Amino acid sequence: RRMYLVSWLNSSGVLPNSWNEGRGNRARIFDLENYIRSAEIARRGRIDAFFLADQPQLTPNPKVRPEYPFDPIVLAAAITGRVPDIGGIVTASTSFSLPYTLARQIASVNLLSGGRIGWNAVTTANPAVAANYGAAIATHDNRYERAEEFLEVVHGLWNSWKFPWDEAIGPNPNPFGEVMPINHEGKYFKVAGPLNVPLPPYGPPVVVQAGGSDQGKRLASRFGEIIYAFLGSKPAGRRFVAEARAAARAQGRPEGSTLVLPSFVPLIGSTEAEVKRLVAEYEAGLDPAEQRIEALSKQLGIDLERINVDQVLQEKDFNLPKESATPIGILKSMVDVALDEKLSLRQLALRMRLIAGTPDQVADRLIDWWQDEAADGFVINAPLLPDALEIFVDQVVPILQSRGVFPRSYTESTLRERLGLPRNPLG
Amino acid sequence: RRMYLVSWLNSSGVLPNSWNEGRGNRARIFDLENYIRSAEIARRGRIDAFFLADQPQLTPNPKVRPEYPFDPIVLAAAITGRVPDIGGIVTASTSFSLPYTLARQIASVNLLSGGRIGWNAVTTANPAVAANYGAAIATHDNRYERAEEFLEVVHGLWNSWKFPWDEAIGPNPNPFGEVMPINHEGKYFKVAGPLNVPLPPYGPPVVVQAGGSDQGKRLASRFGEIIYAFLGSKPAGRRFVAEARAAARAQGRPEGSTLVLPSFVPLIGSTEAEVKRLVAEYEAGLDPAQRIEALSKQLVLQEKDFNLPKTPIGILKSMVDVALDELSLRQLALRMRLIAGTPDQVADRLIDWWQDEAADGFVINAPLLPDALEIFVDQVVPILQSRGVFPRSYTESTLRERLGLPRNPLG
Repeated sequence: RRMYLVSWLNSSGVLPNSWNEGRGNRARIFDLENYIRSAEIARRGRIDAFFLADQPQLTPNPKVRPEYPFDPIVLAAAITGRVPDIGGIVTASTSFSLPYTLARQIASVNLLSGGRIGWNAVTTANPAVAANYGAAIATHDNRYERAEEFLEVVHGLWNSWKFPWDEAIGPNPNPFGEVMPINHEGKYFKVAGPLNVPLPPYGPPVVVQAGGSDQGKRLASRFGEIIYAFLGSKPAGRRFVAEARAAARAQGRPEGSTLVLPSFVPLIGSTEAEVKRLVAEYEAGLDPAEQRIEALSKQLGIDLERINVDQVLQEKDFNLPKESATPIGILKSMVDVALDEKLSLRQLALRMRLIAGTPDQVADRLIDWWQDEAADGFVINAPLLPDALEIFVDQVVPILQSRGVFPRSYTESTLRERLGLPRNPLG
Repeated sequence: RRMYLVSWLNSSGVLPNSWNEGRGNRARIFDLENYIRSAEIARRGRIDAFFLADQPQLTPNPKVRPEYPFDPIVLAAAITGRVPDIGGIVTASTSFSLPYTLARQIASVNLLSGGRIGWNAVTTANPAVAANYGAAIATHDNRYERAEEFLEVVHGLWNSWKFPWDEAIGPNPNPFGEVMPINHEGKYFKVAGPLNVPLPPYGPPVVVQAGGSDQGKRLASRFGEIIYAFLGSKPAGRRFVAEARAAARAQGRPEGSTLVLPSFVPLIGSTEAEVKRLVAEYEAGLDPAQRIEALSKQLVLQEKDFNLPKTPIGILKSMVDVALDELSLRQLALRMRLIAGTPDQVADRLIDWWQDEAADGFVINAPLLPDALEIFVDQVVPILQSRGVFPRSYTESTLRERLGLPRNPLG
């Protein structure tokens, strides 16, 4: 067993002003070489795959870099056309996609890249997205019922053309191999098939899922092979992994069917000086930390007249509001984090946003989670691309490799095999 | 004025058994490198763009290699990520696409490649395609009604985000530039926009039209910057070109905004004798099956065999006229596609049609890829260049500027 790592690759970085950082050319998020540079950095680190989030809408907030400057399937095709080895995971919606088109486009990019592309299958709740397709958002339950049928159609399409890879030269009375339509007709979709992209011999594209709701957890137990998770408390991390594995097995899926990867933003400086400086820069890009810290203490009911912002918080210090404009589950997660990690309020305010530390501190935290099975690996969401991913790959990865928990080489050429997943995840 | 050239790049070649020819590995059509090699051959010859045909269906006819092994947008993105300079034209259907997604994918692959990607906007008549989308084929009329609304949506979307390419570094209170929804509502589509891909400083993706019907020519007069046409005879071609330029002018488009590219299949031999050898070989080639069985459906031969269905009847009867004034079905299909000769013969025919303005350029449809395109690039292109009608270098880096089209094609 070893740790898996995936690197967000969108746009200029996760921080909203990131496109004015580094060399400060906002137009680099529209340049393929901007993404080649980042993917080649991840490749040098042996990162298992890059990841592209996506929503088909523009949010032209002058203070926030656009997160989705390109269609992710197109971007992942151009990247992997150029950069070998590294996998890629692309987001596309089950709400506003045609299943035959999506099946065919993910299957094409997977096959064309040598088996390196997975699909983060999401549902759409953003009404700006739905308006670009002439629709409104469906309820939570219909979203997921549609997604479930969409995933059945897509898996059916992937399996509908089994081309004879071992009999592709010379006489063959059946050179197309096994071709079988799906003749699907359900509540949401009618699709005959077959797909015109053949199943590879190493299996279908890897399917990724992200969503903590019970309906999301159900979709994941049926179709998700990688699940992205919130980096909340380590105990809630272990709980979430155990419940993911149990839900998958309960559906009859093979053991080793599911990896859980908590996602987080590293703020890595080579020393405390640099860490303290970087944290000051990040906070100077936010409303005053005196403002932010008082905001947090109210949300958690911490009385800052009796409690210093630097003292280790205790259970008795919290008075969570019964109802609030902030979901109770978030508040309770913050309490679990503060108690599990023995934090002050000032520390908690930062820890909920990002993981600041030296390379050794980050590696120690990653290894701590990974070995206690609060994670099978992690999604690294660099605050600035490529610069902060370069720091992670140059200074954290080699620690992980010395520690014996992360590979120095690409020893599998397909994503499904690199991840140790079943060749036939549904059968 | 100079001649343009586009190379068809699908699968193993235009011929149905082409995946068994060459070195005979049928699985090469599923390998990115198969396409890299043909695109680099085309790039070495300064071909203006490769071209990808497409339909979203699989026909497992054991005699006919699969034409569409990959979604062409994905394939074009992969090729242009690896191969510089050469343009690319990808086919996607207005009948079974969502306009916002298609607008975004074409704009994305175009901008990612440095402006090298155009879109062949087509309709779908194949009932197997419609069945993969849970639908029945629409009437010809409705197909082009939907197409024309689709094209207006896509063009509005491409224009809906004008990022300030000149002010992307340093203080700017308006870093996104001009953003506007299209708020479109028509018969087929309701789309708000804006698109989340910005319009490039060099203009939107090139749009290609192929519809020969009367509704096809209307659509091309508004949106066709390239027209793929079947041109039977040189005078018919001259008339088609002159009519297409006039119809574009009438829609208020700039002068020099229209390119008409007929396609042909090259057959190149060193001697008249080898040309006969090769014409006989190709003659046994596409017999007897989606291209061949479709004209026998839309249609030695005699005046009694035909039953022209109640594509314009003019083209149909023009073909009946050619078969009667010479031809079998296996001889007529040959006649309709082939330009067979020595390198100098082939170059001369191409130059003849182009200097008389029967054509602005041509689509090269190689029987076997990459082999036959490699022959064309190695032996015909150099003749075209020394005659002075085809460039020796890539002097523009975007397809729009390479084709000499206007920066804002609508007006």
